[PDB]
Amino acid sequence: QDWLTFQKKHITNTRDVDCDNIMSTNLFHCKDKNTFIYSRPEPVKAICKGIIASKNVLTTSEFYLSDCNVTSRPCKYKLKKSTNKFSVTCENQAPVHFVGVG
Repeated sequence: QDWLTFQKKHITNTRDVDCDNIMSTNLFHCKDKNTFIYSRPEPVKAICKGIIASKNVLTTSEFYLSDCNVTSRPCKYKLKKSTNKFSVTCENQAPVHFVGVG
């Protein structure tokens, strides 16, 4: 919804996200999936420079991604790491929602 929440939900300072821990918290509430971006915040924020009204934007650079994907056991995940481009919704020069990968 806003930059501070987007950071909470999608930015990680470790590639090795402990999914069974973090995804069970209330913020995520055992949902099926979540993508974390392993990067410092400024390169992620720069994606949206100059974009004022909401607009979806596909990154021009690739980023390290860590996905927590649920398994056949509820709220139990597999961590999958990859490098890919992604799309975010930019608003007032900051990413405010994660759209999808690739």
